[PDB]
Amino acid sequence: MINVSDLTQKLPEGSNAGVIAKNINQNQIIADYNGSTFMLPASTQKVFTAVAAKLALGDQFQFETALLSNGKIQNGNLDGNLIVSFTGDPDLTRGQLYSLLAELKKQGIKKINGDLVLDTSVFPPAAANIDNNCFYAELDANKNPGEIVKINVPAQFPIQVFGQVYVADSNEAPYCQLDVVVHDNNRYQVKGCLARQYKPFGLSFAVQNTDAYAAAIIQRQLRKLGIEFNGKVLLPQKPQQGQLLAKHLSKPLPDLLKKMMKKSDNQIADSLFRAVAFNYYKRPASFQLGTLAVKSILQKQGIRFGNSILADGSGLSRHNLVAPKTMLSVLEYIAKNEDKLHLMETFPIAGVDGTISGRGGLISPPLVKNVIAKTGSLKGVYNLAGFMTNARGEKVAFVQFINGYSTGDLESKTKRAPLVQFERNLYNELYKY
Amino acid sequence: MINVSDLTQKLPEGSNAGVIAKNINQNQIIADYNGSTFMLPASTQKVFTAVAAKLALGDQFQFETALLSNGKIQNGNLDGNLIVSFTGDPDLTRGQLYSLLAELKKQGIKKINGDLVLDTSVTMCFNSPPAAANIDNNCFYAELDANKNPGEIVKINVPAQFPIQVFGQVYVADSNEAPYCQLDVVVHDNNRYQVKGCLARQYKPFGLSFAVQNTDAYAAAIIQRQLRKLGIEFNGKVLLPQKPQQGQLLAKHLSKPLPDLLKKMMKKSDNQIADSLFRAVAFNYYKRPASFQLGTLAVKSILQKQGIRFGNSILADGSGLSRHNLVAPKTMLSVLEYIAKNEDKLHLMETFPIAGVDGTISGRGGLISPPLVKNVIAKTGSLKGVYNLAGFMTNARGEKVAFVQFINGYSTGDLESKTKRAPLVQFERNLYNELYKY
Ligand SMILES: *C(=O)[C@@H](NC(=O)[C@H](NN1CCN(CC)C(=O)C1=O)c1ccccc1)[C@@H]1N[C@@H](C(=O)O)C(C)(C)S1
Ligand SMILES: *C(=O)[C@@H](NC(=O)[C@H](NN1CCN(CC)C(=O)C1=O)c1ccccc1)[C@@H]1N[C@@H](C(=O)O)C(C)(C)S1
Repeated sequence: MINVSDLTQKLPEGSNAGVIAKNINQNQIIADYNGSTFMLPASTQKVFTAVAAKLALGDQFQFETALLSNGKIQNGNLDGNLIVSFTGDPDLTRGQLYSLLAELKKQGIKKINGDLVLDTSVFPPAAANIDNNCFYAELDANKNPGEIVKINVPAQFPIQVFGQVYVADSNEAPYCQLDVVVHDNNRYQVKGCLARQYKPFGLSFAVQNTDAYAAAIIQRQLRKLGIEFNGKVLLPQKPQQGQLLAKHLSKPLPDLLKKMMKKSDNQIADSLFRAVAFNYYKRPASFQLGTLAVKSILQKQGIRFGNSILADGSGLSRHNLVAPKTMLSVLEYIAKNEDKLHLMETFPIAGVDGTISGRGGLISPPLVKNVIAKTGSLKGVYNLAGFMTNARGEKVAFVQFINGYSTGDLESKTKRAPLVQFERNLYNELYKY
Repeated sequence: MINVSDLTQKLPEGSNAGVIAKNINQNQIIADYNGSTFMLPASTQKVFTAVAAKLALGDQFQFETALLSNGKIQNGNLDGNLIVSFTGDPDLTRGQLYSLLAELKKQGIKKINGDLVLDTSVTMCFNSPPAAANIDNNCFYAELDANKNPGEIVKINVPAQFPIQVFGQVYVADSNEAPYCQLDVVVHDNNRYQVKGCLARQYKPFGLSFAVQNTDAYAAAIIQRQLRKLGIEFNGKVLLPQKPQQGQLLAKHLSKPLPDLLKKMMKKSDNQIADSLFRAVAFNYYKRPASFQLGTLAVKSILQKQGIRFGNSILADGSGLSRHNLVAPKTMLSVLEYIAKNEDKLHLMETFPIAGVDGTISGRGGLISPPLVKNVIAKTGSLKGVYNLAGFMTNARGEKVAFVQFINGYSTGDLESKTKRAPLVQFERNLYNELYKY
C-alpha cells in the first residue's frame, strides 16, 4: 500500500486523517489509513444524497410551487382563500413566485376574497425558500472609533435590524465580534463592533421565519399586481385540499444534482434529503425521516452503513459520523452504475470547474483535468471524495477526510499550506502507484 | 508502554481513543496513544476552568446579587429606583431572591416610587443560559397529560409560580401514526413556548423541562411577583439599560464561596457553574463585560503563566459542552500534573469524583471493582458519542498515576437509541487494570 502515515506527518499537529483508495480496475485497496474511523464528512455527505435522490426520485422529478383555492371565481372575484403550496424548491426566486402570482390575473382575478393560506410538508432551507432565503443590510462604518454604525435595510426585505454596533477603536479590533440574535418575525438584533472602514458595505443574513417572510413578500406581490387582498394569513399544519389554479416547476433532478455537486449547495442537499423522505414515506418530512429513508434506499443497493450517523443531506451537522470506507463504497457504486446514473459528470473537476477549479494541491499535472472530487469544508475539516485516472488509465476511487485541522485563533482560519502540500503529494502517489 | 491499541478492539467499530498516562512518581509516560490528537474533551474541560478559577478568583470568591438605589428612604417609600444587580450566580433560588428582597421591608420600605432596573456584565435543561440573571437554574417544568385516546389534544400544565406560557396543540397519535411523531418546541419572544406534534398515548405523566430563553424578562417578572407578595408597592417601568448602574448598596446576597462551587462543579459536573465561573474569570481578569471569547483568552492566559502550553487548542467554553472544543489528551495531562504538584496550595484533589464512592463515577461500571474502586478519582465528560475520564489513581506499587482518556466516535445504534455501554465498561475495566498493574 501507499504510505499515508508518512504524508500526515506535515498536516498540522493534532489533526487526524482518514484516507482510503481503491483501484477499481484491479479491484484492490491501494491506500488505507484510519480507513475505518468515524469522522465528520462535511459536504462529501452530498454524495449519498445524490445517489439517494437518483434512486427514489428519478430524472423526471421536480419541485412544485402551487396556487390553489376552493372558491368560486366570480367576476374578478375569488370567493375562497388563496392557498399557496410550497414544497421546498431550493431554487425558487422572487422573480418566479411573482410570475406564479401573475397567473392569477390572466385568469381574471382582481380581488381575492378570503384569506391567504400557506401550506407546508417538511417538518439553511425550508418549505418556503425564496432567493436562497437570505438578505443583506447596509453598514456605514466610516465613523470615529467608539461611535455608532449606521445600518439600513434595503426596502425589498421585510426585515428589522435593530440593536446598535459601535466602531472599534483599533485599540481593540481584536476583542470584537458582532452578536446577532433573532427575535419573533425576522427582527434581528445586533451588538458588539467592527473596525473602521471607509467604503459602505453589506452584511448577509439567513431569514429565520421563512413562513412569515414569504407571506409578507407575497402580499407585496399581490399589490404590485393590483390583486386586492384584504384577508388574514393562516399557517396551518395540515396539507390543504384545494383546486389546482396554477403551478411552478423547478428545473429537474439532473440540473439540481449538477448544481449541488459542482457547487456544494446546501439547500439543494437538504431539501432533496427531505424530499426523499416525503416520497419514500408519503408523509411530512423531518431530518430523522430523511435518515431512515436514505439509509434504507442505499441499503437496498448493498451499501452497508453499520452505525454510521447520517444526520442531514448536506453534511453540515457536527453529529454526522461516517468512515472513509463507507464513503468509498458509495463511490464504487457510482462508478459501477454510471451507465445508468450519470453521476460522474456532476463531480467538480480539478482546475476546471465547481468547487475545485483553483484547489491548490490539485492544479498541476498529472491531477489538473484528471481528479474529480466532491469537496467538504467546516472549520477544522477539509475533505475530498471522488475519482481519478492513474498512470495506466486505470480508475481509482478515493476518500480523504481531515478533521481537527487547526493552526490559529477565533480571529481567522490560518494557512492551508500544509493541506495543499498534503493533497499534492497524496494524489501524486495515487497516480503513480 | 501499555498497548492501548489492543484494548481499543473492545470499543465499537468507528471510535477513536486518545489515551495518555504519566506515573508521576517516576516521571514516566506509560501510555501514549493518540496523545496528540485534538478531540472532543466534553465536561472534562471543567478541569481547566477549575484551576483558572482557583488562581484568579481565589477561595474567598462569592457571587453577588445585590439591591441598590439612587433614591432615599423617606417616610415609607424608596423615592427613586430599585436596582437589582445580577452577576452570574448559577445557584440562586427563587427563595434566596425572595429573602434578599424582604430586606427591603425590614429597611422601612413599603412602596417604591421609581422603576425596576436590572443590571448586567456577562429547549431542555442541561445546557441553560448560564446568564447574568439565573433563577432556579433558568429552568422550568411543564407537565403533559397525554393519557388520553388517540385523537385527543394533550393537556399542558404550567405550574403557576413560573411567569412563562407554554401553549399549542399536540394530539395523541394511534400506534400506526405513532412512531412517525415529532414533538417540538418553538421559542417565541418574552418566554412564550409553542409545542407542536403528537406523541403516543402515555401511561405516566410526561414531563417537559424548558430552559428559560429570556432570563432578564424572567427575573424582572419574578421580582415583581415578589414585591407584590412582600406588600411592597410598585407601579413603575421595567428597564434594562445595559450599562453598569450606580447606587448606594442597600443589600447583597452572597453565594457559597468558591471551594463549595468547585466541589459541586467537579463532583457532579455542573455545566452552569462551569460556564458561570468561566465568565467571572474573564470579568475579574480583564475588568469588562465578559463573553465566551473573553473567557477563552483569560483562562488560556492564566494557565499559561503557570506553564501550561495550549498550542492550537480551542477551548470554546468553561463547561466543554461545545463541539468546537479541540484539545489534545496530553494537554489535559499537564493540567492534571500541575494539579497533583501544587495540591498544597490548590486543594483540587478532593473535588475529583471517586470510583464507587461519589460523584458521576460512584456507579461507573468499568470502575466498580477492586483494585479501582476507592482508588481512581476522575472527572467525566459525556456527549452523544463521547465518553471521557481525566484523573488519578494509585498503582500496585502505591505510586501516583495521572491519566487522560478521550473517546469520540462511539456509536452502537440508531441516532435516537439508548447507547450500549458494555463495550465501554469492558474497555475501561481493562485500561485501568493495565494502568494499575503496569
Ligand atoms: C460543505 O462542506 C459546506 N460547508 C459549509 O457549509 C461551511 N458552512 N458552515 C460552517 C459553519 N457554519 C455553522 C453554523 C455554517 O453556518 C455553515 O454553514 C462553510 C461555509 C463557508 C466557508 C467554509 C465553510 C459547503 N461545502 C464547502 C466545500 O468545501 O465544498 C463550501 C465551502 C463550498 S460550503
Ligand atoms: C459534560 O460532559 C456534561 N455533559 C452534558 O451536559 C451532556 N450533553 N448535553 C447537555 C447539553 N446539550 C445541549 C444541546 C446537549 O446536547 C448535550 O449533549 C449530557 C447531558 C445529559 C446526558 C448525557 C450527556 C455533564 N457531564 C457528564 C458526565 O459524564 O460527567 C454528565 C452526564 C454527568 S452531564
